[PDB]
Amino acid sequence: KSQIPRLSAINDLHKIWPTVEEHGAAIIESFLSLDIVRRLNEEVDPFVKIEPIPAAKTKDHPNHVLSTTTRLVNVLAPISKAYREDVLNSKVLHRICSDAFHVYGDYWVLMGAVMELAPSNPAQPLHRDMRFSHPIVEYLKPDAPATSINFLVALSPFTAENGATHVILGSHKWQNLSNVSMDATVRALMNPGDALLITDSTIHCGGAETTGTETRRLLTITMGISQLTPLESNLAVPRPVIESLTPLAQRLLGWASQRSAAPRDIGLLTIRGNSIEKTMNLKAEQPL
Amino acid sequence: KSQIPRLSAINDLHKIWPTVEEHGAAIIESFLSLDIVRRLNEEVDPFVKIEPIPAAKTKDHPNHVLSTTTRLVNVLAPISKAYREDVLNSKVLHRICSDAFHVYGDYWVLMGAVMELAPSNPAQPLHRDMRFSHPIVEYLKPDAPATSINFLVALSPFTAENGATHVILGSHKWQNLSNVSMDATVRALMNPGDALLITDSTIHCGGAETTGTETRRLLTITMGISQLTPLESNLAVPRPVIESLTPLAQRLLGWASQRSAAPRDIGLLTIRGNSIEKTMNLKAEQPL
Ligand SMILES: COc1ccc(/C=C2/C(=O)Nc3ccccc3C(=O)N2C)cc1
Ligand SMILES: COc1ccc(/C=C2/C(=O)Nc3ccccc3C(=O)N2C)cc1
Ligand SMILES: [Br-]
Ligand SMILES: [Br-]
Ligand SMILES: [Br-]
Ligand SMILES: [Br-]
Ligand SMILES: [K+]
Ligand SMILES: [K+]
Ligand code: NI
Ligand code: NI
Repeated sequence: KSQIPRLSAINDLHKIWPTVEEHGAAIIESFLSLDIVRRLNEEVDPFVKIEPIPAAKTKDHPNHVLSTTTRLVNVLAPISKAYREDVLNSKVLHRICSDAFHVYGDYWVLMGAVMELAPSNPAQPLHRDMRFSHPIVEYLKPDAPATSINFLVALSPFTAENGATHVILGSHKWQNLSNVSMDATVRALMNPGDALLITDSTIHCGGAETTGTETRRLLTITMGISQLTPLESNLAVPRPVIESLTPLAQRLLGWASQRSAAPRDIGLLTIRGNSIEKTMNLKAEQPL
Repeated sequence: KSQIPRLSAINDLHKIWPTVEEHGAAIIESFLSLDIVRRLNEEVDPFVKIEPIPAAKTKDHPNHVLSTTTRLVNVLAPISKAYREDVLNSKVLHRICSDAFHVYGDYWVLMGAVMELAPSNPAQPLHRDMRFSHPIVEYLKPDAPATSINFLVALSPFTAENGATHVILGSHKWQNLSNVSMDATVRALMNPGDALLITDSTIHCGGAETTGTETRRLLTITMGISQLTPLESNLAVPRPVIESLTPLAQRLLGWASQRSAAPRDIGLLTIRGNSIEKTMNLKAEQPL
């Protein structure tokens, strides 16, 4: 059976989205440089260690889906300089998203999260993303263009034995889900910095960690149209850190108004005909 | 032909949404009391007078759709005590919205706006709302439950001669739009405080002002699922005014996390498993 298409971020940039549109998945080799991976890991390290279980009884919005040993850290902008500067302004990411979401309009981050999977983590059941947060997406027409996509960026090696992601190629076009089986999957073997790109309709799952020793880490960036509400909020991110960002990064974090692709678009998150950034006089690229 | 169903807010509360679901429109008599209408008008009065044309070249997000003589004022919470307290906590509104959006989950305000139509304002073309801001909604399946609804509340008399709203009953179920004609419409004749409730699929239009003397005013409250992005932002609303609101009102204005109806919902606008209100220690019902 056919393996997941592997593409260069440097040379095959224009081919990435068309490949995902056709096959439902693609591996972007060296999506992030090893330098960026190093700084990202270093910066988020302590936050994953202090992170409680997904469904901790202390939590207001517990995640009852993730395995108890998994640790997920989101709202990365205040944590990571590498995230807020390098990945939020990624030329590759923005070309792909604009290719993907041009029919709808502006896009933003629905969630940027670092996930660390513990040794012996079981495989996730095969699934499509967004079904625990956006019931609306299930009511979209079969041939509706994807309203969100997910960059699954390896922050440590993804191998068959340590639970590399499974995908079913072509499953993003499936309506009948009777052929859903692990038999139909292929793996996303990836070095740190490589990214598996899927859509919200791609049937997939995290793999089983079978060594009992290896800890697998990833950065999952769900990019979606600005008409859909993010899973995470940046409302509590201090103004100085927000004002250190680029205007593009500010928009991605919901600290700007947004536009649809409607010919006479009237906009989203506006204030009496004016933008958030104009109204609040929000500065950009201010060193903190 | 059949007139728009008229229902009591006091006695027919449970009948309102089922009526709209069947017919695409209903008039809620005395949705707001004359007291509330009086205070709302008094409070927004100066803001509509200073409001520039919809597509003013000074604006960041000009509205090129509205007639040039129309004035629209949104982000009403900081303007109006009556809006932020009485209408945002309306028992009738919240019963209707929970009836309407239970399949999806939480709902919030997509836009609360006062609109003043000038004398001799032409009729709007027949349309469905949301097509200039949320292209996504057009891609929803025909029988998908409505993801937004619009309360068109009369703040002055709605008459046939001064441009009362037109609706086509049953048009919310239409797929073929060849029978779209003013021939098929009925009017929403309303006293101040009455509300015309429609869905995002109800074909309708503002009527022609034919007297050349009367100024018509309305409060349009588009309520929609929390999975859809609002047309307006409350990000710049001062913290003291936000903290004077009820928790329910805070949620409606995007100053709280939100929940979907998914059995193991993971939430919207959360912060590492905790809500906005918990994280920021947001107070409620603090007199200012
Ligand atoms: C144990 O098996 C699983 C675990 C997760 C999902 C799916 C999701 C999801 O739809 N959204 C995302 C997106 C990024 C990161 C996490 C999540 C997440 O939390 N869940 C629940 C399915 C099955
Ligand atoms: C001149 O004819 C028109 C004027 C408006 C619309 C429709 C909308 C709309 O879809 N959303 C709303 C919702 C509330 C209040 C205003 C608006 C609005 O601004 N437009 C553009 C159509 C036709
Ligand atoms: Br997991
Ligand atoms: Br994974
Ligand atoms: Br108008
Ligand atoms: Br109207
Ligand atoms: K699942
Ligand atoms: K129109
Ligand atoms: Ni997944
Ligand atoms: Ni309308």
